[PDB]
Amino acid sequence: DAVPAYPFSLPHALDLDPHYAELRRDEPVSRVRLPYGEGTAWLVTRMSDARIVLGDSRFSTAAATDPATPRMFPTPPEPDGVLAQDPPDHTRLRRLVGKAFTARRVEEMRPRVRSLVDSLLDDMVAHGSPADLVEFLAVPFPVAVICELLGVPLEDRDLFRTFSDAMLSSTRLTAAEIQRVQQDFMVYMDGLVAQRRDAPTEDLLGALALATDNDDHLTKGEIVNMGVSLLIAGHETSVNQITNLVHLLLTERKRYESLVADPALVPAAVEEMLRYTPLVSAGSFVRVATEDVELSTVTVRAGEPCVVHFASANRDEEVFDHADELDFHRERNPHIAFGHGAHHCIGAQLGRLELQEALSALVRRFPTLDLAEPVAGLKWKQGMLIRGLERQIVSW
Ligand code: HEM
Ligand SMILES: C[C@@H]1[C@@H](O)[C@@H](C)C[C@H](C)C(=O)[C@H](C)[C@@H](O)[C@@H](C)[C@@H](C)OC(=O)[C@H](C)[C@H]1O
Ligand SMILES: C[C@@H]1O[C@@H](O)[C@H](O)[C@H](O)[C@H]1O
Ligand code: NA
Repeated sequence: DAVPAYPFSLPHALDLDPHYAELRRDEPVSRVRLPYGEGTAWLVTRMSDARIVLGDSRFSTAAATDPATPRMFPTPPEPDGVLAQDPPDHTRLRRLVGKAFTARRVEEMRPRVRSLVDSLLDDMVAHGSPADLVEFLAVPFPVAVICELLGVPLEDRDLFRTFSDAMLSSTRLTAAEIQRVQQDFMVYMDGLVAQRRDAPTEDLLGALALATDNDDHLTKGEIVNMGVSLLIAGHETSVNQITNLVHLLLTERKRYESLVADPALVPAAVEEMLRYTPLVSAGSFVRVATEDVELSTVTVRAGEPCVVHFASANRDEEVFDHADELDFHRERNPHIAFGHGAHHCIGAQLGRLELQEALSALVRRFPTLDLAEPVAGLKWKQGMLIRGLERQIVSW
């Protein structure tokens, strides 16, 4: 056809396809064909344009549920998904659980979360060096935190992890395989929610069960799906981002030594690595203009779809200086690693807390930590909408 395939290439590690800098400079809004649905989408590569697609009510995610709309992933979007809701319906859906995820409430978790880290790092010191940081820290830490927050049984880890990996599929699985898991995950979350019917609990699944027996704006579908979205995101983002930040730290070891030297740098370093790291391997959930909307180089017509690349917006040279370098001493870091606008990540403060406390703990107690398996052999996850390591053997 006329228009280039997107994604532009099979990803390697955390590397960014070089065409994104080319486009930011010469063609910052460009037509692409996504791997699923029909027609073309505008790919948005710059920060200013990304804030408009993500930030403006003239862009609808609900409109992108149509099986014909371009998308990054095999199945048409679940219409009951938060991501697929427009305000004000979306605002009402987010209030269901927003209370738990305000920065004040998430800060209240820091002591429990720091305990959970320390304990898991004891178990890793017991085993002895070398060990797999995935098995010992990256998987168990976020999984325990989201299980205790939602009230999901921790022994269900293998079950919900298998479900979440399938649903984060890009090319790994087929539409039918994914569609099947969506059905099972919904029927599973439905069951946990129903156990609260004559046994309410002090946790988020508890709040979802109350909204089911008493609410009128929100369907049972929308409420349970919120449980699915929180359990997937709540472990998958963090499990992958711990390995991504540890990868970035140990492959240029001075990064790691610079936090060993000043542990109090860890928060700014987390923000900078959030900027730098393509957690979302390519593209985004799609937005469809409901009216003509002016971007930097082009006016998108009502009914035309747009996709953002978050990591490309976060490499924008008009916003960050030496944008292609990791710098923990940056004075200004207005990244959209957590998106922007109405769908801005609800868990952003939990993700921040988990990355701070994982890395602070490692940097303090394990000043000798190195990668103890070769770079060339690193097992990057393939065929998923997000990036991370299956294993990260380390020594201290
Ligand atoms: C480093 C950790 C994380 C990163 C980098 C991340 C990134 C993102 C981004 C970029 C979005 C916006 C997608 C868009 O509008 O197209 C998002 C949305 C979301 N994230 Fe996060 N996330 C992280 C952690 C978490 C955590 C811990 C949770 C839940 C506990 C979570 C739950 C969600 C949910 C439910 C949405 C959809 C929100 C909505 O549509 O209103 N995320 N995340
Ligand atoms: C399965 C996820 C869903 O759980 C969301 C809420 C979790 C995460 C944290 C997201 O919101 C995530 C950033 C997604 O928007 C993208 C990876 C997108 C391309 O993938 C998606 O849109 C996929 C298909 C979503 O449905
Ligand atoms: C189609 C898309 O992909 C599946 O992983 C997830 O079930 C997500 O919830 C859905 O909207
Ligand atoms: Na989409």
